[PDB]
Amino acid sequence: DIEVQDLEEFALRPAPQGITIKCRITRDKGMFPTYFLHLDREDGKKVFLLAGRKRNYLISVDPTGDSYIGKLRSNLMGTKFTVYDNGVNPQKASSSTLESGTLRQELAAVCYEKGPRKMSVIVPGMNMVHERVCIRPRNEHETLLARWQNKNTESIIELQNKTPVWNDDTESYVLNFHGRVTQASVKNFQIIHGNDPDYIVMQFGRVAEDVFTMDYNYPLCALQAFAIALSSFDSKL
Ligand SMILES: O=C(CO)COP(=O)(O)OC1[C@H](O)[C@H](O)[C@@H](OP(=O)(O)O)[C@H](OP(=O)(O)O)[C@H]1O
Repeated sequence: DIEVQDLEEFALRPAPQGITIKCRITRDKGMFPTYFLHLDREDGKKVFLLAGRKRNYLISVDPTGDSYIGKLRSNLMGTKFTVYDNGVNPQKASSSTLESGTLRQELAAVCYEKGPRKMSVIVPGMNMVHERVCIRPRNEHETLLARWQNKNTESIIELQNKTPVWNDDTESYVLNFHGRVTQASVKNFQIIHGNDPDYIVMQFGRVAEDVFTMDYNYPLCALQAFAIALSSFDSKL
């Protein structure tokens, strides 16, 4: 019965050891769609966790604008995404902030590149106590996408979508969601680490017109996973 008291603290809290946090994203109720993330208690009740809405998507723990704990930035193309916390943008930072207290953190970055298409998820590395090693870029070469491209693999973690395999009976590339043949698309995917395709860090799939299921494990927290999933709504595909 994973505890959820402080919504902001929960949002930023990495998934525990051998525990999978299972959630459900529900879409809505010009003006942009509002996605709601709820914890799927295994006893039957839902616990609100986060609300995300395009305006860049602002992710907040307050459903009832511009107050947020997370922010999702996309490129013009919809192929490069970066998730920030609610800290100070280094470009607008004052001398006092820059070298005395601190700037905005980068919680995640996503890149949607014959075979099945690739999806790259870059997150902050974890320390020896298994807690995110805060990445607060003071410039362009310190971001998650820049480190990823420059191969500064030290404090980061390179994840990717699990490769779906062609199924002869379905005549479609498929993924296996808990044993069930699932049609691979930008709406149904799993995030793993190349070196270990058996460990599902994140599993996202649609279960209705406006309903999807999202499960996540270590090192991810609800804010990263939720933001990764929103990037799939906003992507080129
Ligand atoms: O520094 C402040 C933190 O206290 C706010 O950051 P700052 O980036 O300087 O000021 C903002 C810029 O116009 C930025 O381009 C926006 O999105 P982008 O970050 O995706 O490029 C950001 O949107 P918002 O983060 O509120 O959704 C704005 O607030």
